[PDB]
Amino acid sequence: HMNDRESLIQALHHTRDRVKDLVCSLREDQLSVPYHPGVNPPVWEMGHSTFFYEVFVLNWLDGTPSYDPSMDDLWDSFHMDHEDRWSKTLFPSREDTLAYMDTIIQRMEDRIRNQPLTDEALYLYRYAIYHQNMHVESMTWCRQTVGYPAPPFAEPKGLTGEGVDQDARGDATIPAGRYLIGLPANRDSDAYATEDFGFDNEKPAFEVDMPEFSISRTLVTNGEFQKFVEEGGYERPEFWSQGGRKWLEREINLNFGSGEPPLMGRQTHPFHWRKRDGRWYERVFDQWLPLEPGHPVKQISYWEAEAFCAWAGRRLPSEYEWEVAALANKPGEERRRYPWGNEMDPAKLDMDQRYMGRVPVTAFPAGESPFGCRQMLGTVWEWTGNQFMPYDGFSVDMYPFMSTLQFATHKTTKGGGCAASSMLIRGTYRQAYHPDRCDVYTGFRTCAL
Ligand SMILES: N[C@@H](Cc1c[nH]c[nH+]1)C(=O)O
Ligand SMILES: [Fe+3]
Ligand code: NA
Repeated sequence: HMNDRESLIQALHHTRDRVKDLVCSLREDQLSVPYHPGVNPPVWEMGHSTFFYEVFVLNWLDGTPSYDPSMDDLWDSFHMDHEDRWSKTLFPSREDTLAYMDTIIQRMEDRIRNQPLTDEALYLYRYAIYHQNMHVESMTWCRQTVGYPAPPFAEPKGLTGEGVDQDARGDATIPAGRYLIGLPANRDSDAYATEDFGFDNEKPAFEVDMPEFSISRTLVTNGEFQKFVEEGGYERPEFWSQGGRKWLEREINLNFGSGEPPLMGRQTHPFHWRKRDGRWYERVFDQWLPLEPGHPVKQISYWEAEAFCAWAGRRLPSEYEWEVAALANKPGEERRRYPWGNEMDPAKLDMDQRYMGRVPVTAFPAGESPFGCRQMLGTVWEWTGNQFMPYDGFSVDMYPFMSTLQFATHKTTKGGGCAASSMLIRGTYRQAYHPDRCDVYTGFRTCAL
């Protein structure tokens, strides 16, 4: 699991190598990426994700000073502003920043090893490693947005071998009743650092009288979404909401990521789609691969999903509806953090930056939920209808900006993404994304009206 020095130390090394492979694989000319509201300079993410260790572990527990105190405000995500991260005068070189990382990674490992494994240190150990892995995803989707080559550790072609399409397709009517949502608060549990670990957005736990509903056991596929495109949905202003219709009227460079000159216009299909000689294609980092039909529709907005749900007479689930259909945890019963149980097998889901969402929607049957819903935890951040809002009883974490900057404006997505790492995923997990975003690995399944 994640209660072992070994597991932590292995996770720390896996993460550092992920970051290292992400930044060294780039050419010096590529380290300064094209500006985009959702991307960040990769060397900065390496430094920033390393500073978190110094702040919320090394200095937090031992008072250890910073490696270079001069950068203690330039690595901070709250203090530093997005546009000023593309400086090349304020920030050290990829070579010097790599040393900074490797030094702090060693300091981290040394403390994990040569200092007591208090529940406090464990909670902080995991929080920090996870935060770096949250940036492994950011750096990975930066490459997709700016059109850089795929990360070395990735297999973006996807599960081509297990290309399949079982009869699992269908909605699962879920039994009504009282279900348990979320994780216990850290003060109310002596396992806050172990079996009850979660971020502030997942706490405090609560119960819900849930009416029965039917949710598709399968994610919406490229082919299913194709019909909505072919039927002119993006031009039918009826299936789109007020914000959806405003999002439809945006004028954006539809050629961002493509090495082709800027082309300003309105979106008529998923941003990363393009029809070539009648065949639908999809940009996969530096290549335009054919859009396989049984693969999930990915990198689409909440409005694109909203419109599809209306055009299909279906609905988006709520995040509570989602969690009960994923873990089916009921108050007083034994609970599970994963739809398959409480032990994590990286093989039961498309995560850890590998198949990159190009998996048959009806794959990973071992990660099936109690209700038969497949590929819930992972593949693509599934849009929900609820707005990211604090659970009643919210308490900020030691990192108080984990959720407080993304309330109301953002929508709750659940599950996990091809670019997100498996050590941090949980059914209770909540990831906020702005509903206008098409740069993140988002998808959706549909409920029944
Ligand atoms: N809530 C923050 C958490 C985070 C910090 N760094 C990366 N991610 C976010 O989703 O962006
Ligand atoms: Fe961060
Ligand atoms: Na998912």
